[PDB]
Amino acid sequence: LTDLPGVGPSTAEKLVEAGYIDFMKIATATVGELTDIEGISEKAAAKMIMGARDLCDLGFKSGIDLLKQRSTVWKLSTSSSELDSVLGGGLESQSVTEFAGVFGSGKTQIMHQSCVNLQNPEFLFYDEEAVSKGEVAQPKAVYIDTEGTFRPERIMQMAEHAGIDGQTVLDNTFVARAYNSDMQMLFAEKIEDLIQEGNNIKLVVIDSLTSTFRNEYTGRGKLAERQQKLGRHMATLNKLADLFNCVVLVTNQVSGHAATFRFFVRKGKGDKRVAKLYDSPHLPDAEAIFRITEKGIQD
Ligand SMILES: Nc1ncnc2c1ncn2[C@@H]1O[C@H](COP(=O)(O)OP(=O)(O)NP(=O)(O)O)[C@@H](O)[C@H]1O
Ligand SMILES: [K+]
Ligand SMILES: [K+]
Ligand SMILES: [K+]
Ligand SMILES: [Mg+2]
Ligand SMILES: [Mg+2]
Repeated sequence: LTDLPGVGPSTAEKLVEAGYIDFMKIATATVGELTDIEGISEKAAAKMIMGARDLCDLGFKSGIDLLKQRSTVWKLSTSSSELDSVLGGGLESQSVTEFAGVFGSGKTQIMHQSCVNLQNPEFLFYDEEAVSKGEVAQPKAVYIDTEGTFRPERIMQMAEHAGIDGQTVLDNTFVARAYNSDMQMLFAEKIEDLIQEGNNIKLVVIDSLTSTFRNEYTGRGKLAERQQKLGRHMATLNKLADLFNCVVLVTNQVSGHAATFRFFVRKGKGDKRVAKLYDSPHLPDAEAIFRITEKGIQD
């Protein structure tokens, strides 16, 4: 941090204690966040912010450079061929992908399957020129379970049928049981801590994304607070995905809020499942057929 203009050793101490360790967090911070540090004037606060942006080259970019920012995005396979296709490759890092679906459509399964697939290096697709091996080395997942449906047995089973060691998935997946929107939100904000603690968090799951909010703001009279709170939560999730280049997945029970990718899943005949991609920034709407068996998502 002393590389940053207007940052002495004393200021560095305060900054690291206030949670500002890397340059990006400072570069993307507001003078408010920093001034509230105490002992930090807005003069020095704005100076280090300007500095951090430069050290990270956060200015205008054109020509080929526009292609290079987009190449930092890696994708996670869903184990379903048709799904990965409709996804333009697989689940994207630096974005929030939502799987909305009717009761029992498989929302949770997809979340579990994803934590498992994260441990199979062959399932992470990326441009080895823009994303080094080290950046996706020892990947870990964070699972914020709002429903109480996280099943370690299901992780083991999905893993075994894939050849991956189940226990290895469990060792590299953090699970946080949230009982309300406050915990759900706080757990999300605390993911930054797991990273500064050395954990290469590359997958974040929120199952469910909307359960707590609906249950707490039922009275449609204070639906304003709800949208604001959830929106603040989505902002946190997106920033988290961008800065730490990881894939964020969320589920939503449906029979408005932000989400960069939106799927609606429904049950087909028996094993069959139909996921409809109905919103994304660069892809056409489309359907994907697959199934859920003892092996997880397949076909
Ligand atoms: N071990 C398994 N073997 C085969 N199928 C399984 C297994 N475990 C779960 N399933 C399938 O997964 C379905 C339920 O998946 P689930 O992910 O819980 O749907 P959901 O959308 O999350 N339901 P809900 O959260 O209540 O709205 C079951 O009813 C089973 O068909
Ligand atoms: K300095
Ligand atoms: K079923
Ligand atoms: K969108
Ligand atoms: Mg993004
Ligand atoms: Mg579920």
